[PDB]
Parts: sequence; structure tokens; C-alpha cells
Amino acid sequence: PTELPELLKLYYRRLFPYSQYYRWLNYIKNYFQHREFSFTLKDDIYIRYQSFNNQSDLEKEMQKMNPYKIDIGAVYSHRPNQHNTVKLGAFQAQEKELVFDIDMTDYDDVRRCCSDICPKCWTLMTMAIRIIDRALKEDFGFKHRLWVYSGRRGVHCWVCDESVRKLSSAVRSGIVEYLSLVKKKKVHLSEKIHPFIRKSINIIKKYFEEYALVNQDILENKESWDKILALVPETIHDELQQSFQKSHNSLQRWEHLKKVASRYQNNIKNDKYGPWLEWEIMLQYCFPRLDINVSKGINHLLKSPFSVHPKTGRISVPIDLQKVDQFDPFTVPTISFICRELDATRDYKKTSLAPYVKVFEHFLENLDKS
Ligand SMILES: [Mn+2]
Ligand SMILES: [Mn+2]
Ligand SMILES: [Zn+2]
Repeated sequence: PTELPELLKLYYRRLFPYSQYYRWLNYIKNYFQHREFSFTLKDDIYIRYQSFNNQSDLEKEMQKMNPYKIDIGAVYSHRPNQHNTVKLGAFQAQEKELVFDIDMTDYDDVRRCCSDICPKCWTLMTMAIRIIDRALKEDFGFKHRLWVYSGRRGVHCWVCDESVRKLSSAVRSGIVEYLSLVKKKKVHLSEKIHPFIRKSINIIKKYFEEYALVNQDILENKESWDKILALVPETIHDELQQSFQKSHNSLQRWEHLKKVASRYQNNIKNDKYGPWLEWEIMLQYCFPRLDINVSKGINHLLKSPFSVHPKTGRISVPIDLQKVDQFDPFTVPTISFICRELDATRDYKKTSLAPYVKVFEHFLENLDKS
């Protein structure tokens, strides 16, 4: 990172997609000029309440501070850079995108490999992306969703529909609550199954065998499978345990657990039986967890797309929804890598940053069309 200033200089000068960025945040009078940005400099010193007249101004400033990070905040009632002139109470956050922040640490207790990321546990992010995006688009009817790699151990989602940008904390909160399933045992399903639950479960089943029974190997052995047993009622404990001892592999174990869980009787006074426990286990293991604060708060700062991670060097890139399954956090272009690519290409539009910029542009055309 000692060479980060030099690299960031070249990057902010030649690679950062200023026209696309400004198309985004400019989309309403003063909407770009009332946006807060916060830059972070050396030593974790950051300034809040920056705002800019236009694209050119933004470019000059970024090229002059060459910030380590950039956060985007809310659209305010006045230019944030003038907020000190504004009378008491008058300066107020007015609008902002609905944002989600999936972070891999949220699931430490369900990974056997990392505490950090790797191939074996990124699938968690794949599932969180498909689940959340499907609910936002199909259930809420939100049309403009930008998914972004955080540069390290997770993803961000920017919901940018005009009506959404206007939503209040109470509504943002209710959306998060609509989306949340995992709160000891963290998942408890109602008897009557809502379509959100069904469709998320389906998504999870696309991956569950390979992620959980083979990558993570959750029923590999005693200390493993006892964790699963904790999530199920105690009357079926020993039958399951002995079944798991006769069994050799995680797939056998899981199959038995399904058969047995579908035979558990929820009320003595009712002959109804189903996949609830199985589903509760799958969800507790694979469903996204959602911080109410990040999404609820309207003035909340969030890492900017096309930021550079000050530790990894990786660019916060847009994720192509069409290829969720193939996104690879380990082959994300670093600032080092793309700057080096400049020597061989001798053209700035032709580094490994290009396709990500295309994902961005695409999302922009959908905003436009709207
Ligand atoms: Mn976070
Ligand atoms: Mn994060
Ligand atoms: Zn891992």
C-alpha cells in the first residue's frame, strides 16, 4: 500500500469513469449539487459534507485529494458544503437510495473455513444476491438495482428508483423486516408459507448440496452435526444422531434428517406435517442477514462504487446479475493490475476495468429508459 498514492493518482486521472458516475448521481434541480460525499485521506482522516457543482468540479477535487476512500451520502435540503450557513435544524437529509450491505462476517458462525473469504464460502454471497434481488424486483417492483462488490468481504446493493429514493426510515425498515428471516436457533417459520419464503428456499436449494454438504460438509462429523441438532427439537435428537452414526457422508446424513424432520408433529392435536425444520436449517445456514441500520438510515454513508479498497487494492466493481454465478472476488481488477495493463494496451478504455464499466453503463441505460 506504500505505492497507493501514485496508483490512485493515475487511477483518478485516467480510469475512474467520471461521465458514467455523474450520469448516475445526476439522474430534479440541484440533485447532484445537494449530494454529500465523504473522502478519506491518509491516516483514516476523512472529510464529510463535500458536494460539487458538477462533473468537472468533482473531477478536479478527486484528482487533487486522490482520496483513499469515497463514500456517497444523502441528497440534502441544501448544498452540504454550505451546511454551516444553514439555520439550526434546517439542514436535513432528504433523499437517498435504498441500500443493502451484505458482509461475510455476518455469517462466521456458519462457515468452517474463514473468519477473510475464499471460494468455499462466497456462495453465501451468491445466494444473498439472488434472494434479495429477486424480492426487490419481483415483490417490490423496484426496477433499478446496482449490485457492487465491496472490495473485500461482501456486496452492496443500491436501489435507485425515484420513489424508493424518497422512502422514509419507517418504510425502509418495513422493507428490511419483509426481507429478514434470520434473527441460538435463528429461524422460525410460520405454518402458512409466504411466497418470499418459498422462492428464497428454492434459490437456496439450487446450491445447498454443493455449498453445504460438500464445500462446508456440515454433517461431516460429531461437532459438525451436533450444531445442526441444536436447531431441531430434542425428541428426535437421538434417532437422528444414531442415524448419522450409521451414515458415512454429509449427503446421507442430510437425507435422513429430511426424512425424519418431515415426520415431526408440531401439535399433538393436528395431523399436519412438512418441511419446516429442514427449511429452518437451510435458511439459518444460507439466508442473508440484514443490518437494519444500513438500510434504515437516510443519511447513512456507504462506500462508493468504483472506490478502491485501501487494503486489498480491489476496485468496488458492479456485479453482472446475468452472471452472478460466475462472479469471482479473487479476479477482481486491482488498481495495481489495471495501471500495469496501461503499459501493454496504451489506451485507457482497454483495461480489465472495461466490462465492469459496461455493467454500469447498462444499468444507466435502464435508468434512462425509465
Ligand atoms: Mn457492513
Ligand atoms: Mn461491507
Ligand atoms: Zn471461506
